Parts: sequence; structure tokens; C-alpha cells
Amino acid sequence: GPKMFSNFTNQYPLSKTLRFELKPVGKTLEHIEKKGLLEQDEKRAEDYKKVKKIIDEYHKDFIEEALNNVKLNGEGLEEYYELYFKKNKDDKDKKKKEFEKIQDNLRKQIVEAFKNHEKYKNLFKKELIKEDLPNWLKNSEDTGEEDKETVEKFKNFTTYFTGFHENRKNMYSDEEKSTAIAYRLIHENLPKFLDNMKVFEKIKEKHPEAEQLEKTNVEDIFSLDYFNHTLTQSGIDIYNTIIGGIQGLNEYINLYRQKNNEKNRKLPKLKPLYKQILSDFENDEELLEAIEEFYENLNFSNNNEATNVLEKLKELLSNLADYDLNKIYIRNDTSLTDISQKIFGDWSVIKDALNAHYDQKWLKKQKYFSIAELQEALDSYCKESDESKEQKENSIADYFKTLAQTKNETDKKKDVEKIKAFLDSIMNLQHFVKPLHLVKGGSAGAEMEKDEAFYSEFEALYEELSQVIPLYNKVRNYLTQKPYSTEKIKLNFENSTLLDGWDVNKETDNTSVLLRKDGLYYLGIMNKKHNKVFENIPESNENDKCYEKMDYKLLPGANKMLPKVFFSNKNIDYFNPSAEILEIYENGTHKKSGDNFNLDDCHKLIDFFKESINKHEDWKKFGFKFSPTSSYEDISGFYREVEQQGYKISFKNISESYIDELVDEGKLYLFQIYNKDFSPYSKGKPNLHTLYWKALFDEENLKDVVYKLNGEAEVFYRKASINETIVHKANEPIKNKNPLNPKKQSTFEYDIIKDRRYTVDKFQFHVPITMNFKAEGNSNINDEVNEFLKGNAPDVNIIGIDRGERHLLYLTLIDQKGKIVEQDSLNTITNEHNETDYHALLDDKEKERDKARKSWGTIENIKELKEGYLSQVVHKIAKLMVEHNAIVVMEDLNFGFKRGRFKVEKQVYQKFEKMLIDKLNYLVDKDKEPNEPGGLLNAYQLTNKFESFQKMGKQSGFLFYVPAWNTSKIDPTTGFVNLFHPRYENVEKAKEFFNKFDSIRYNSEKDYFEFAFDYNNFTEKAEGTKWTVCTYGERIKTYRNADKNNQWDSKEVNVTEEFKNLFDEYNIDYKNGNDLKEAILSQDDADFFKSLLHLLRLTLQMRNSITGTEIDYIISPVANENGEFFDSRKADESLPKDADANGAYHIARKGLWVLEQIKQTDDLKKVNLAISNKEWLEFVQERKN
RNA sequence: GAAUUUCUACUGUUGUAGAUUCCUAAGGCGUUAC
DNA sequence: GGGGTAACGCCTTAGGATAAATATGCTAG
DNA sequence: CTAGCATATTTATCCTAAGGCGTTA
Ligand SMILES: [Mg+2]
Ligand SMILES: [Mg+2]
Ligand SMILES: [Mg+2]
Ligand SMILES: [Mg+2]
Ligand SMILES: [Mg+2]
Repeated sequence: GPKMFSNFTNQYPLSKTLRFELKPVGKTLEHIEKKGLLEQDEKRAEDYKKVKKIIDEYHKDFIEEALNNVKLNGEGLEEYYELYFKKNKDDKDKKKKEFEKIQDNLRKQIVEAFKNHEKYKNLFKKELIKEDLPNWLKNSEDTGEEDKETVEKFKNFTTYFTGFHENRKNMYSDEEKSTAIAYRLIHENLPKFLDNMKVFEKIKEKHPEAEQLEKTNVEDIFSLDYFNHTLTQSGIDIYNTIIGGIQGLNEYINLYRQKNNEKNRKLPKLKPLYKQILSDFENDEELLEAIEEFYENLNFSNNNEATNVLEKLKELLSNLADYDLNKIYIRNDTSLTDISQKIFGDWSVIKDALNAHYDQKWLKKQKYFSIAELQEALDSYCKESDESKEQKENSIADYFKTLAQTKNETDKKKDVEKIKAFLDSIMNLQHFVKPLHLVKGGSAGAEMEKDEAFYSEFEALYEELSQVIPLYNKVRNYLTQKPYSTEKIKLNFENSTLLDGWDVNKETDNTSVLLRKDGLYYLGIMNKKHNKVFENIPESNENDKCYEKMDYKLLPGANKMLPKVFFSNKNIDYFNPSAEILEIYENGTHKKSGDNFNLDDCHKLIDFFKESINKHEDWKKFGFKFSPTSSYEDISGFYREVEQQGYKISFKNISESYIDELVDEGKLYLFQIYNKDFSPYSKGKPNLHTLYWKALFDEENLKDVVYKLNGEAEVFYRKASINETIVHKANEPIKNKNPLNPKKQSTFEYDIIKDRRYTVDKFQFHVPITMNFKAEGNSNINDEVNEFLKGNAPDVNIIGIDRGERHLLYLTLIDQKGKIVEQDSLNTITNEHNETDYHALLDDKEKERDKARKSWGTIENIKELKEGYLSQVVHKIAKLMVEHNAIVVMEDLNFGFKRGRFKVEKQVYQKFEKMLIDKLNYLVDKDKEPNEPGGLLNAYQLTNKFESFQKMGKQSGFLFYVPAWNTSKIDPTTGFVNLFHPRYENVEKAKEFFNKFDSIRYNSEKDYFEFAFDYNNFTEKAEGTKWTVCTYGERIKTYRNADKNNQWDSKEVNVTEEFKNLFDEYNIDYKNGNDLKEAILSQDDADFFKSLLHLLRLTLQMRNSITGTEIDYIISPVANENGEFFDSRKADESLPKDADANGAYHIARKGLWVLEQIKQTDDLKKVNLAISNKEWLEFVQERKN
């Protein structure tokens, strides 16, 4: 248990943000409201967003004005051209290093073009907002007084923009990051530009095409060196306009490839370049008024001729029989499908008649057909299934008038239900009449002379009903848009650098202190006018009650704070560095990155740094205990030691009366850092974040720091989102929800208000902390994990997690020998208290979501439940692994995803893997002792830090990822796998395929058949041994999938019985006991071969699935060389019981193979954890172990 | 019709059990119903 | 499996999680 | 003319250690 993971603690540091609630104390809120800080901070946030937009426009203008004067050398361009398109060749140094060199050359050229502009000097400084942005706005043609006023509001709040300016600094960088202009222009636009150039050259040179060759500026006439003008946003925009879309160069090719219908012509479609970085109802009354207006417009009062669209349209449709059918047009869209379904009951009669009798080429597909042509086609449609003579007569007109009047005879008609019903009826009528409506004009010709008396009225009548679609769009935009809003406003309390640091020296500039009284922590944000109130404390006497202010001391960055302080202009005369030390620092001989490294020079510099630290008045109080200077391989170790030992927290008693006077006078804004575990009523185990916060200041933790209090915290303000409430009244019993609780009625002495935290305005507080403050260097622990697994072989179990069809998640824990130790479905979780059948309520929420989205009142959710269900599975996995000494093997959803039809989709399982990785990065137990492996101060770290879904490979510490190929269709016994593919419809090939069978004989004993073959004949890849697949398994058949009497269904069929009933029809004798291999070569009767192959597909695949009950098993058709065939129903408690545990068991077996591979290999740090199909299949069929 | 830094399941009784890394910025992709 | 559209969702990446030196506004003069 | 204080704004700049391919559910 604890010994296997005892060494994997304190490996790498993590940074996590703790969130609390700030309860105002005393007169804090009164003074805040009196000074109007909340409204001013809301206005400040609005102004901040507007100034962000203005600065973004300034940056766009700077980019446009700077990249129009860049001139690429050109010599490197052709070098990149030849390197990129010199075929695949081999992944050698010339393929990678030279490519990186030329890419870096181009990026440096672009960055040099960037830095040459004068604006770049003061682009991320106060000079921008103070004098460059106002000048730019003045020179702006449109600008406005509002823009200048918003900019001038931030005249002194320049330090508020430091984060935004550091975000903007990434764009003008030559690094390999994806947030850089140069990186984009080199890695995304230019490669696609080269591809487009080559493909256009090939297309032009190969041969002329049907479309015009664009011969009749233009990128075609000027293509070489055009990329130099593509760099600017305007240049690439004009390029994309020329090529994309308006007639473009590739528009003709797109029009012509559809004529070709060729894959080799579809690909030449030229891809567009990526855009440049930084480039570009009211209420229910109105809805009711609009509904009433539409109702008045539709029905009105039958004044000034019949304007009622409801009845005039019906009369016009009924009169279609009298009107000539040679000029009435009909849509070729799904309206034809609906007409066919309504008239005959089959939605394919009319289309089949049109495609088989009207004409037979590309059938001259036209948008609109003719009523006369449809009638002629339907008058003779080969009569697939109908009466000998059909009284269709004017079938189209008869159906039209029928659906117009005799459908229901109820066409004429604040609550949504009535409005929704009326709208749905109107849309049904409009969709019914849509096929008779003409869309646009000049649609593939046709549109000859029409019936004036009918179409002239129809076009005028349909325009009134055409207003529903914009009305529907407005309705769906307004009425469908959850009860609460998690919108918060950042509070600064008039301080730009608020909470930026906790240090004692910076507490007057950051105006934030941390107090603590009787186990409750408080946050004091002094008024900016009175920021020096925590420096003149009269006394720290203990006789009266006192708070406990925090004395926070830090040396954040050693490599920066040491040279900055020791070599500054105002301190270099104090520490007095010798000329040798100055020369050493200037030359860079101390830096290992530099080429002039000298160990003695670095050691001399470190000795000088130690002497200066002992000279410093503030830093000599850190109690720095340094290892001997001769043991530093480089200054990096000294910096690590300085950073580790440079952190101290002490608490100073300050009189409570003084703090209360400060709060009352308005000089201090006292908030209580709150969390429901700080309540005087809380009695159970607290949250993990509560434990971390309490351990931040624990004396045991402060003895050797593990958790560190970070700076740059934030205070937010969230308003109320739910005015009305849903309160459970006091002294009124409430029905319990869980169906396993022994108690059904719960009565409380107090009110319980649903979403109480969203009905009142709440302050917030986001505290960053650093766990494992002294974890030296181990971010990739795979080297230690494999080295440990190489030695302790008969101690480590394996855990396999699979996402099944009947179970949300399944887990199987197998020993190192192979036999299962513990298997359990994870669709239900069993804690120390009531168990949640997460499978059930997930399906209930799935049903409720569609029910709500269908009628009205959509709340969705579901995703949070599925992402809150895995939060318990993750804890279960962690506890099981810690208490069973097991590695975790899971599916690899990058290189091998499984199919669909799973309760946990691919994207949800990816988040489950991410959350498991995140939980295993710092795994504490809420019950273990602090100084115990796995406790609060000795957390397990069994997984590398998360970087990306693709950054993690086939191992993430103690986690392993294996391909999910052939994991659910193999035997726990000797591993027969269905590698067959009958592939019928080729009569000639069936005889050859069946010829390769070694022996097809009837076994009178044991009642089943016997198929003998070898996997060398089929599946040309030579692997495995001779198999003896029998006909004892796979007794579930699906008849068909569509309609009725051939819908998805399950019928229990005895495969031997079907064998006998198929063989007796052709006198293939089998009772003699001899083989029938030389009996099927009789040819003829392709239906017999089809049925035989369909039955063969029903006798060699193990999984038998049903669409109804939980009936599911993996009964196998092969022998276990012992006299029995594996069946999931007869579970041995050591083989997967259900049909879903097979996948988990085989993933655990893949993990066992990974363990064995690690054991055999003696080349750690380069182990090959990728298991291919061949070696996996060999491993499963262990035969003689 | 159920309390929460926040989420999920709760009533475990002004709360129970387990996840919980927050802010800012850039870009790419995808049902859809227009 | 469908002709030149964005409200909405998903994904990727990047920066930070700082104290102290230094320049500037304001009072004093 | 102007020493001193308070406040806002730019500044200082390590080193490791990487990471890949078996097709198919
Ligand atoms: Mg400040
Ligand atoms: Mg709790
Ligand atoms: Mg699976
Ligand atoms: Mg809580
Ligand atoms: Mg809830």
C-alpha cells in the first residue's frame, strides 16, 4: 500500500488558486456604499474594456504600418522552397535543423522589421496612454470625445494595464509560440502559400480545362515573390479576395470539379491563408403585440375582398384541379418525400418513378419539376405494390385539396402553449404550400409561361405568410436564451496595484493585510488615503484581545532580485563589488548558457552574493543556511536555495480595539475570508481547499514550507441574479430524493432557500497558493516509475478502465499473475453513505433534457452532471490505486479511439482522463496524518504535470495508455479473435474462400459443428495457430433495422439448428460423421451461399447484444483445450462476469504486457510502451505458459 | 420544488460526501438554421 | 452527401501568480 | 527657486530537459 508510492512525494511544485467569500465585518459595507466604490469599479471595468479595444485598434494600425516596409532577403525564400518540397526523404538533420534555421532567419527578419518602427519604443509603457494614444485619436478621422475621455480616465492608472501589455508583448516575438505574428506568418500562411503556388502551377501546366483559364493586379500574373506583399493584413485580404470567392481564381475550379466529380481534381482546390493576428425582442409585451398584429393581418375581418390567407389559400389549392397542370411547378426537395409519404404511404414512389420512367446520364437534375410530368410519371410507376388499377385521377390535386380542407377542418383558430400551437400550425401550412412557391429567379432555366389566374394570386398570397420565418428567427432569438449569472466585477478599492503582493515592505503600496482571530481569517484592505495605518502600532500587549497580522517576507525571483539589488546604481557603492566581480558579471562567464563559462568564476560570484546577502539588512533576517559553495554545479542551485529559504511568515499581535477603531473610522475595509467549513456549525471533514488554506499558516508547515502564499490575488463582486426565491418553509417536512434513504421526511427549524448564494450580492476572493514549494526538479517522473517497476514485479496490481455501452464506466483490478482480483461497474458509486445510482439519474436527465427542449423551458445541464459524476470516479480510482498497489491503464484517445454507441463519449472520456491526471498530481487524503506518505504535507505525486492531450505519451507516471484495438471481442481464455470478413456478392470468390478451410465436419457428440482452419491462409500476415471454431456460441441474431417487422430486434436462434435447416434443403449429409468440406462445392443458388455466409457471421463473433434488457455476454465459439467454452453467464469470479467487463479486463492485460515489457528491457528512458496488434495477439494466445 | 468559493449527489440539520487553478489575451475547429 | 452566413458550443496556445529601484507629482521655499 | 516625502512605473533576467509512429474500434 504505502511502500510502493512512498518515494513519489515532493516531486514537482504546483500552483493552484483557492477561492473564498469575503463577508464584510462591522461598518465595512456601510463605508464602501458611502464612498460608492462598487459603482465606480463597474464604470472602471467598462472603461477598461473600451480602452482595451482602443489599444487593440492602435496595435492593428501599428502592425499594418510596420509590415508594409518589410523586404525579405529572398535568398532564404528559395532555400525554404527547396527544403520544404524535396520529398519526404528521411527524418535526418538536414530535414529538421536546416528547416528550423531558415524559419528562425525569417522570423528574425520579421521581428527586425517590427522593432525598427519608432512607436515600438513606447508601445508597452506609460508614454503610450499618456501621449501616443491621444495623438492617434486626434489624427483619427472619426474618433470622438468619448474615446478621448475614456483614454484620459486612465491617465494615472497605467500600471493597471501591465497584464494587458505583457499579453500584447507575445505578438511581437520571434519564439515558437502560437501567439506570435512572425510565427504565424512563417508556419501557417507561408506553407499554405507554397502549397497553393505549386498546385496552381501544376493545374495550369497539366492541360487546359473546361472552364476559362483566367487569362482574360492579379496573383496569377504576379505569383513569384508575392508573399512579401502578403505579410500585411491588407495584402492577405486582397490575396484571399482574388483567390477565394465575386469571381475568384479558384471559384472557376470549384465550379468545374463538380462537373468532373474526380478526387484528383477536388484536392487542387486552393486552401486559404490564415488571418493575421489581431485583424478584423425587448420583453413579453412586444412579443404579444407582434403576435396580435400577425393575427390581425392573417384573419382580419373579411373586409375589402377576402384577405384571409387561411381560407383563400385553401380555396386556391382546391381549385388546382380546374387549373391546368401543364404550367404548375413542384419542388424537388423533401416536399416530394412528404407528398409521397402522404399519398401512398411510401416516401420513395414519386422519386423512383421520376428516376426510372421520366428519364434515365445525370438525369438533367432541375430544381423544380412539373405537375403534369409528375402525374404522367405516377400514372405508370411499374406498380411495385398496389391494386391492378388505381383510381388516382388527379392524385396531386386531390392530395392538395385534401390536405387543404379535409385534413382536420380546424385550420381557423400570453401563454406560450396557445402561441406555440398557433405558430406550429402556421409553419405546417407554410411548409405544405412551400413546394408550390417559386424561390428566387432563373433557377437552372425552365420558368416558362405559368398559369396567370393561379400563380398571380398565389405569389401575392404567399408573401404575407412568408413573414413567419423572420418572426420565427426573432422568437427563437428572444424567448430562447441558466437562472443565475456568474458575472463578477473586479474591485480595486482605488488602488491599481491592489493585492499584487503580501510583503511587509509593499503593504503600504498594495494596501492589503491578512489578520486572524480565534481561528477565523480576515482580509484588511486599507483606504488608499490611509494606507499607512499598519506602521504605527502602539503596542502588542496580550492582556486584551488581539488580532494576528501576518508578517509576510519573500524574495520572489533570485536570478532577478539578486543582481537588481546588489548591482543597482544606488547600492553598488554599499556592497562594493570588486572590479573582478563586475567583469565576471558583464562578460557572462557565470552563465552556463554563455560560451565563456568558468566554474571558479561562478563560485566567486556566488561567494560575493552570499557576502552581500549577509550584508543586507532585510535579507539577513531570512536565516539563510547555505550549503558549501563548492557543491554548486552552477548558479542555478544557488538561486534555487535562495528562493526556497527566502520565504517567512510570522504573526504579530495587534490590539482588537485598534482594528475596530480603524474599521469604524472608515480607514480599513475588514472582510472575513469565509467558507462553509469556517462556520461554527460545521462538524464533518472540510474541503481540500479549506485544509490547504489552514495549512498555509500551520506551524508544522511553517517549520519547513510546503504551501506558499502567492501574491497577485483578486477580489471580485457578484450581484444578485435571482430576485424571486423558492423557499422550503420552516417546520414543514420535505420529501427525500434518494430512493435508498431510510428516512423519507425531513423537518427543519429554519428556511432552506434554493440557490441562496445567488439571491444576494456576494464578494469574492481568489487566492493563489503553491503546493510543494521546495520540490526541486522532477516534472517527468517516468524515469523513476519505470526504474521502480523493474524491481518489484510480484507486488504491483493493474487497473483497467473502459467506457462501456451498458455501464458508464467499468474497472477491473487484476494481479500480476493475470487472474482478476476485484471488478465492479462504476455506473454506481458506494461511499460510506447512501449510494448514487449515477446510471439511473443520468438517463432521467437525458429524458428530461429532450422533453424540455421539445415543448419549452430548456435548462440543459447534463454536461455538468456527467462532469460531476467523473469527479467521484476519479476519487474512487485514486483510493483504489493507493490501497491496492496498482498502476492505472486506460484507453488511449489519440491513436486508436473506439467506436460510438457508448454512454461516455470520446470528449467526456478525455476530460475524465484530464481530471484523473490533475487529481494524481497532488493526492492528499482527508483522513491521513499530515506527516505520513499521502497526508496533507506528504502528498502523493503519481503523475507528471499536465501539459496537453498530445504532450502525454504512452505513460503519464503511474498511468499507462494503450490502444483500444481488439479489447472487447476476445476470450479471457485462449484468445480467439474475429479476424474474418466474408465479403459476399462475389460468387466466384466464395468457393475459393471456403476452399482454404482445413476441415468442415459434423460432431454428433457435443451437438455442435466444427470449423477447422489456420490463420495463415486467410489474414495473410502470418501469426497465431490453428483454430477450432465451433458453433456453440453467438446465438443472437438481428433480423433487420428499418421500419416495422424489420426493425432492430433480437431473436434467440440456435446456430446448429439453422445449420441443419440450411443443409437439409440441399441434401448435404452430415450424420455420417465425415467431413462435408467436399460437399459445398456444388455452385448455383447464390441465395444459399448468402444465407450460409450470413449464418457464418452469426457463429464466430462473441459479443451478443440486445436493445432491451441487460442481456449481454461474450460466449465464445472456440475450445479452451479443456472441454468447455467460455460463457459470460457462468462467471467464475475470476473472468469478466458481464459482457462489458471484458474490455476492462483486456485493458488490464495490455497493462500487464506493458509491465512485462518494462521488466525485460534494460534500456530505460527509451522504453517502447507501444503495443502493436501482432505482439498483442501473440501475448493473448499464451497457450503453453 | 434542497443551504455550497464553485460543481455534482444530497438532508447527512444554518449543513453532509467527493472533485475544485484563477484572471487576461490570441487563434483554430464544429452540429446548426439560416 | 449540399452554392459565398455567425449567434452558440468545443479545442489549441501564451502571460502572470513580485519586491525593489527609479522617475515623477506635490509640499516647501 | 528647491530637500524631502509619497506615489506610480519600469526593472531585474538561471537552467534544466525534451518528445514520436504500432491503423484501425
Ligand atoms: Mg500603487
Ligand atoms: Mg464536507
Ligand atoms: Mg471499450
Ligand atoms: Mg460546500
Ligand atoms: Mg444542486
